[PDB]
Amino acid sequence: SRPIVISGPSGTGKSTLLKKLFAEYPDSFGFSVSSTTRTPRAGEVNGKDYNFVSVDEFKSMIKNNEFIEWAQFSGNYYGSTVASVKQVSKSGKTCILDIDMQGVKSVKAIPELNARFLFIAPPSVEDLKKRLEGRGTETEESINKRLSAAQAELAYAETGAHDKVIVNDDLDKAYKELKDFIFAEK
Ligand SMILES: Nc1nc2c(ncn2[C@@H]2O[C@H](COP(=O)(O)O)[C@@H](O)[C@H]2O)c(=O)[nH]1
Repeated sequence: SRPIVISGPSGTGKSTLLKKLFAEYPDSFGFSVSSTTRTPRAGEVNGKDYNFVSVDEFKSMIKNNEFIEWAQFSGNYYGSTVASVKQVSKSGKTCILDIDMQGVKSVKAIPELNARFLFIAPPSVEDLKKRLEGRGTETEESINKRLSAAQAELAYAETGAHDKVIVNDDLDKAYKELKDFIFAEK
């Protein structure tokens, strides 16, 4: 069917929502596997979480027009390829794209994808901050940066860019809303 673009700040539980969806409907949805130049992280699997590629290969991909969209984040490259999206869609599954607000804006200007847009918001920026500080892995400076980005995305969502906004203040309720949205059909 029409692909679904899901976006939202990291720390909102969005990865969990997708995990539940792929378990319950593994034959209905396919995940767009992004290409990235960043270093893999524990548990990540090449070809599943991401297509981890070199900088040379990423530059090559750009030059050969292999992307639907691409961006940099923290000095590394990320992008959605034409290939991954067609192998899934071709496959007969509904393609889900997990990309940031730059990606959303890019796909919006591709009328032919006819994508649907869903944004997963945090219950508040103050709660997002707590979660981020609660993990112990980032600096003061990186959290300020992520909070500014989250604020930007919340502001963009108020222009009505997304088909639906879901506030994830409970995993199972957001999961509900997610299903109601997706299976609305179009
Ligand atoms: N535009 C774009 N953003 C992406 C893509 N893949 C991942 N991102 C994003 O880049 C950020 C960093 O992802 P991480 O490195 O944490 O996996 C997140 O905002 C995430 O949504 C993609 O293919 N395109």
